[PDB]
Amino acid sequence: SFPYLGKITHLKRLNHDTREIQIHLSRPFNYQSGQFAFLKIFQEGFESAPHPFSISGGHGQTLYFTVKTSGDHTKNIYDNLQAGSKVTLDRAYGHMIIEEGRENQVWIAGGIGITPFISYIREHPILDKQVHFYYSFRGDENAVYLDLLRNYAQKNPNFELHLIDSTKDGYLNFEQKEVPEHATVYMCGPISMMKALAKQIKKQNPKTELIYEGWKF
Ligand SMILES: Cc1cc2nc3c(=O)[nH]c(=O)nc-3n(C[C@H](O)[C@H](O)[C@H](O)COP(=O)(O)OP(=O)(O)OC[C@H]3O[C@@H](n4cnc5c(N)ncnc54)[C@H](O)[C@@H]3O)c2cc1C
Ligand SMILES: [Br-]
Ligand SMILES: [Br-]
Ligand SMILES: [Br-]
Ligand SMILES: [Br-]
Ligand SMILES: [Br-]
Ligand SMILES: [Br-]
Ligand SMILES: [Br-]
Ligand SMILES: [Br-]
Repeated sequence: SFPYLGKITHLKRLNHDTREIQIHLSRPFNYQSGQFAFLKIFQEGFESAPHPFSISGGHGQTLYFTVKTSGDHTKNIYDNLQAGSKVTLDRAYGHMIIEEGRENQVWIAGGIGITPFISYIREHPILDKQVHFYYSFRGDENAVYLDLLRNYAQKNPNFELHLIDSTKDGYLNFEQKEVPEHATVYMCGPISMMKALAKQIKKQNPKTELIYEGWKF
């Protein structure tokens, strides 16, 4: 096969350091919520090296990515990326597949780790599972998609949101927190957070299925 050629149709700054990219693809793309792709940007003043970003929405020929400023290239995306610029993508990657889990699920996002969960929400307007969603962010200035999450909970009573400001309450802690074996736990966020929560959940709940995707923030 060959790369997907895409054109950026929209850009939205969600907060002080996070920007959503909407792309239109040359042909239909296939992925499952929880997966990521390597994006190459073709714009003057940008490096064309590929960077992995979780897919945050879309179906058919539309794809969304949500990028948080974490260094030179992602700061350049926040300040200077333009609509109309073209990108290339290879295929979807990743083994975290949210749809494959049990009908009861616990989702845990740390900061920009919310992005695969946003794709699931966007692709399932009527939620088919019972979900407890723990979204932890460093202060109110670093939260994204709060209105979207509120709208989803209003439309789907089976979606239970738990917003955590880690600057007020400290990092999310699941020590001795019981998670039943009929639920699947999905997590995405900083690798430091994923490894601490995974040790806590595995020890208290050895029988509970736990799947996560982490990256060095
Ligand atoms: C599976 C996966 C999914 C991700 N999803 C998202 C997402 O939805 N939103 C988001 O904002 N960020 C996401 N990231 C992180 C993102 O790829 C990095 O923040 C970004 O590439 C850093 O580029 P930079 O030039 O700004 O920073 P740099 O100056 O390159 O910062 C260095 C750090 O950035 C990361 N990084 C740099 N280059 C790469 C690379 N080629 N491959 C992997 N990591 C790299 C590493 O953590 C590294 O320690 C994801 C990363 C992975 C691995
Ligand atoms: Br899916
Ligand atoms: Br779409
Ligand atoms: Br290419
Ligand atoms: Br893969
Ligand atoms: Br955050
Ligand atoms: Br929103
Ligand atoms: Br946290
Ligand atoms: Br980290």
